[PDB]
Parts: sequence; structure tokens; C-alpha cells
Amino acid sequence: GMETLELQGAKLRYHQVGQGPVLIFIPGANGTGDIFLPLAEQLKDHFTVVAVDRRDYGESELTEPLPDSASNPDSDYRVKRDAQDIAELAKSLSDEPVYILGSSSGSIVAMHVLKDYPEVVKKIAFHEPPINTFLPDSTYWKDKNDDIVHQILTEGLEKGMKTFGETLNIAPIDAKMMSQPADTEEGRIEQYKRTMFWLEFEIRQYTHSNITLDDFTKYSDKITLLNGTDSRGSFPQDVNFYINKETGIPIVDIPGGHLGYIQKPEGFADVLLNMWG
Amino acid sequence: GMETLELQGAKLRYHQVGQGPVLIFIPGANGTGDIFLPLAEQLKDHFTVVAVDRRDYGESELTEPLPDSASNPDSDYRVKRDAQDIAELAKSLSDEPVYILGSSSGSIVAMHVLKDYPEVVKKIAFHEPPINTFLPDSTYWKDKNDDIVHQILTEGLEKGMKTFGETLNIAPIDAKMMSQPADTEEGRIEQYKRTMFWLEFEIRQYTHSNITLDDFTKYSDKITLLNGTDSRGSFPQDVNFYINKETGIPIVDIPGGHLGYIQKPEGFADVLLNMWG
Ligand SMILES: OB(O)c1csc2ccccc12
Ligand SMILES: OB(O)c1csc2ccccc12
Ligand SMILES: *[B@@](*)([O])C1=[C]SC2=C1[C]=[C][C]=[C]2
Ligand SMILES: *[B@](*)([O])C1=[C]SC2=C1[C]=[C][C]=[C]2
Ligand SMILES: [Ca+2]
Ligand SMILES: [Ca+2]
Ligand SMILES: [Ca+2]
Repeated sequence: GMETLELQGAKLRYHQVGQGPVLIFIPGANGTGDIFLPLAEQLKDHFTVVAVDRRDYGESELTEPLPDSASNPDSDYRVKRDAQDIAELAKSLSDEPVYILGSSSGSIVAMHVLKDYPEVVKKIAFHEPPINTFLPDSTYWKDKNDDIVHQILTEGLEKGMKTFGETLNIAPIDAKMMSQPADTEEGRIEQYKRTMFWLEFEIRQYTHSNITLDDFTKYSDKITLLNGTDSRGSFPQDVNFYINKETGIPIVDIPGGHLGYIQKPEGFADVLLNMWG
Repeated sequence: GMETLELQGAKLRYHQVGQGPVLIFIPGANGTGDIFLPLAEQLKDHFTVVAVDRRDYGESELTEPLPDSASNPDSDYRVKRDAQDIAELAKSLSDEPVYILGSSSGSIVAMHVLKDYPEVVKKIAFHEPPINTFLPDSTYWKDKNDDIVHQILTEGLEKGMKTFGETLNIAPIDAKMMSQPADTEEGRIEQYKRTMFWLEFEIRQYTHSNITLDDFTKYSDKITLLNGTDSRGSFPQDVNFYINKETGIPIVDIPGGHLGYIQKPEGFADVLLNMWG
């Protein structure tokens, strides 16, 4: 459907309509070129209009993961790579410098195209740029951006998992260990990533997955249910009590809490050896 | 020093220590086998202990993207693939069925190993399972997992972006359009994933990127600043006013607001044609 330009680390997809000199539209927050298509129809008699899906969005696809440092708020990897994508797109489509319009965060991509690859720019428009770096009050706006990201991404996660743990009657030691911040700032970014992945891709999917009581009954002789000695009253123990009630499969108590295997490894092992050694 | 097993779609990494019959530990929310290493030390004289990084975590790596459907909350792709990984690992390390212990969400993986690959299971233990599907009050626990995810992913973003838009004095028409819930359930999932990505990886990095006014004065003759006529008073217009004040680069007014190119594509095009056609 869309056109493709294969670049280092990505397949860049774009829409193309019209005839005449090339005019590249760079999208803002939505990331995709489809938002420009009604506009392109109005221009297609005068320009070859090109509307880009920036490489992290839409029908574009990465061919290798983002660098770990891209999560750093001062990383320049993505904005420069987006600008290089536009410059390479222009060079692929035109032997002459081209017309470029970016809007909002796409206007910032456009500014980096002019800075890094001026040779591809005939004319350029910055539609409502939100860049703050050169403003006299840059700090105020930078701090507002930093704080809203921190509120939505970090604060929301921290507060939600605390109250969720309490509603499930998770023991304090488990709540602390499952939430404990990594000792390194490289580890804390991974940890956020891992926890958000688990929330979006694991908790709902796994806890409501296709296991029935009859699955337990059929292999009852193979199964041990384990409840921690330090996590009594918590929701997972009620799950085991229900399995036991309906199947007769024994519950064995084992030292520690939800994370008892690392809290009390000697005692945890002693029970496993009684079971299976 | 971790071991590796190449499987469909992933390189599965795992710790291996000890001697004796194979005992595989499946981690829960942390996703990684290292949390079992102190326990492994206590068991290594009786078992070949195998502590897995499940394929989406730790030193494991995917070799092809997750299916687009994995973000759906009723997807079963990941749990079934995790169970298949454990069964394939078991077969690679042992000709006999093996001992398996999973904890928390990893106990759910263990349950699916027993259900779909009982032939690899000698004995199995479910440590503090949080699965709710077969519970008499499953709806209660399921809707609560769904709610905690919705609160952290969706509502925190909704509420934050609303306040953010008031700090930036974004026009109501643009606020509504940039936040409008998509018309399909899957479109809403993609929409919030895209905004979360933009918040972590774009807003801070791009708006405080290294652009100076000197970068514009070098090519002042090629640059047009565009202000929407329906977005007066908003922060991006102030950015354009500062650029124009300091550099003399012209501001051209254009129909619509921050999203004017799709709000009023005919009027937007008319101005571009005046500029450049
Ligand atoms: O704080 B966490 O990241 C976490 C992971 S699993 C679980 C279960 C109950 C409460 C919190 C948690
Ligand atoms: O609501 B959004 O997803 C959004 C994207 S950019 C921006 C700027 C101000 C207020 C909201 C937004
Ligand atoms: B355009 O999407 C826009 C208007 S205000 C603001 C942006 C983009 C990033 C930060 C702030
Ligand atoms: B084990 O990490 C645990 C205790 S309560 C709960 C889980 C996992 C998923 C949902 C709830
Ligand atoms: Ca076309
Ligand atoms: Ca470059
Ligand atoms: Ca330059």
C-alpha cells in the first residue's frame, strides 16, 4: 500500500500523491502521515506531496531495537535519526532541494533537517513549533515537560502498584521487594520498562488465561501447591485454598512470602528437598 | 555466564548450576532467573537447577516482533509461548520428565506447561498462583486487574494531558482532537500506546534539543513560521513570536489550529500555495 524506503534501522513508510516539486510533510504527535492526506489532495496539482510515517510510528517499522539511551530525556538519537530519514527520503525522490513542512514536534524534526542536511532544503516551514531550548524561559517549559512525563509514567505506576498490593493483602516485605528501585540509573530505566511491559502484556493475559479445575484434577498426583509462611492472608493463598478445596491437591507451606525463594533460600530449599529430593 | 536455547521467535537464556535431575524455575513478575540463584546454590548438590529468563525479559531476546494482538487483554499468545519454551527447554536438557516450579505469574506458565506438554512434567509446583479464571469470584478479580492497568496506562495519561493542555493554553478544538478516543477498542489501545511512547521518547528529547536561533539566521530566506488562526494564545505561537522578534523571519497566519492541516485543509493549502506555488 504505502511506499517504502529502507534505511539504517528501519523501513520508512510514506504516502505519495501528486505531481510537481517534492513537498514533504513531517507529522507531530500522532507520528503518521495519514493526517496530511486531505491537505495533499488540495496540493497534488502543484506538488508531489510526500506524507511520512516517522520510523517509530504507523506502518514504518524498526529493524533493530531503539538504543537503551533513547529513554534518557537528553538523548538526541531519535530527533537526529528522524531528520536523517527525511533527508534520505528527499534525496531518493528528488535531484533538487525540496519543500518541507513539519508541524509541532515534526517541526523540530524539520529544524534538525535544516541543521544537519541543509543541502536537501529549498524552502521549509515550521508550523507551531514547541521547542523551548532557545527561549528566555526555556527552564520553565522544560520543567513542565519533565514533570508531566514523570507524573504520568512514574508517579502513576508507583502509586497504583502500592494500593493494588494492599487490596490483594500483599505482605510488606513482598511489596517492598517487588517495588524496590534498582540500585543504578541504568537499572531503574530497565525496571520501569519491564514493569510497564508486565502490566500491559502479562498481568491481565496470564491471570485470566485458560486453566480449569479439571486441568488440576487430571494430574493431581504430580502437583504441589505452595503457600509462603510470611504471606498469609494474601490473594494468591486464597487461590491455592480454592484449588485445594475443589481438587484435594495438598498445600505445602514454605518459608518466606511471595518472594520467599530469595528471602529465605535455605528454608525454601529444605522444603523442596523434602518434597522432591 | 548464561546458557542459550534458540527457539522460534526468541533466544531463551537461562542460568544452569548443579548436578542431578533437572529442576526448572520459572520467574514471576520480575521475569528473570537471577532471583532464584541463592536458592539454586542451596539445591545444586541434588538438582541441575535451571533458572529461566522468560523470553520477553532479561538476557533473553526476541528475534521477531510480538504479534500485534499481544496487547489485547484476552490474548493468550505470550503465556502459551512461555509454556512451550519451558517444554522445549526441558526436552533439550533431559530425556526424562523434569521437576518444575513456577512462582506467581510464573506458576501460571507452569500450569500451561502441564496442560499442553504433560509429557515433560515429572512433578510440578505452583507457588502462590494469582490466576483467577476458575475462581467463583473470577469477575471480581478480573475486573480489578483490568482496572489497575486502565488506571496506570489510560487514566493517568488522560488526566495529565488535560492539565498539560491548560498549561500550554492549547485551543479546545485541538485538545479535543488530539485526545479524542479512537472508534475501535484496538484503535484505543494503539492510541494510548502511541501517546505513552511519545511521552517517554519524544516530548522531552525533541523540545529541549540542540537548536539555536543562529541555526535559523544562516538560512533565514528559506524559512517560514506558521501560526494557526484558531490556536491564538497557545504556547507554540509564543515560540514563533520569539523567533520572529529575534531573527525577523516572517510569521504567516494559516487557517485552523495546531491540527489546522486536517481541520481546514482547503484554507491551509491556499496559504501554502501563496507561500510557495
Ligand atoms: O509492585 B509491583 O511491580 C508488582 C509486581 S507483581 C505485584 C502484585 C501485587 C502488587 C504489586 C506487584
Ligand atoms: O493530548 B495529547 O495526546 C497531546 C499530544 S501533543 C499535546 C500538547 C498539548 C496537550 C495535549 C497534547
Ligand atoms: B504540537 O503537537 C504541540 C503543541 S504544545 C506542545 C506540542 C508538542 C510538544 C510539547 C508541547
Ligand atoms: B505474584 O507476583 C502476585 C501476587 S498478587 C498478583 C501477582 C501476579 C499477578 C496479579 C496479582
Ligand atoms: Ca500514491
Ligand atoms: Ca545523522
Ligand atoms: Ca549544518
